[PDB]
Amino acid sequence: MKFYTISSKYIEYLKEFDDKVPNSEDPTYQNPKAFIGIVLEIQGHKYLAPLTSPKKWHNNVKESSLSCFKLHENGVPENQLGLINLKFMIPIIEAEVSLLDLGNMPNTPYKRMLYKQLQFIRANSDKIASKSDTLRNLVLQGKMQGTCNFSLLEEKYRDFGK
RNA sequence: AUUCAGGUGAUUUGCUACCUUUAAGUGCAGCUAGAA
Repeated sequence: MKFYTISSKYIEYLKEFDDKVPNSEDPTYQNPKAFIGIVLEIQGHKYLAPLTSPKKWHNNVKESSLSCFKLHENGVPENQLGLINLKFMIPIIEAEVSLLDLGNMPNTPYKRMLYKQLQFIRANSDKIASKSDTLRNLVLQGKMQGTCNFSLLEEKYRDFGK
């Protein structure tokens, strides 16, 4: 798994079908909204899932929740690092997506945080792929709401631009 | 941005574990000190 960004035009396109697809453009954003890399690959679809910085309501989400994978520094549980917002993962196409360039990124606190996350994610990368698969299944069966319409997105995301 | 999926313990507060391939109750607190 790796960090990605997603072209604004592609986010805009999907937003047309499901208004829950994560926002890309925002003036509060210091860095681009970062997505986490191939969280689930099934039936030809590859999903990326948006990372999100900590909010107040995060304390209430259970570790067992299918909607989020809470992130923290390896072996320092009190160093919370936001969460992978699985409920808003989206299918992608290689063309409209590009890896963060960690190689050439100047050393900033942000880059340092990126690496604390990368390690925790890599370490728990089976759990994360397993939550995703289950979350998708429940949504497709109608048992869960509040998420991206996977069934719909999976039907339209390959058209673009026609 | 998008402000908590449902379920598993002859019992179960909180968190955690577990299971959603129709399967699943572990751990630490909590309360407890009962009698074959």
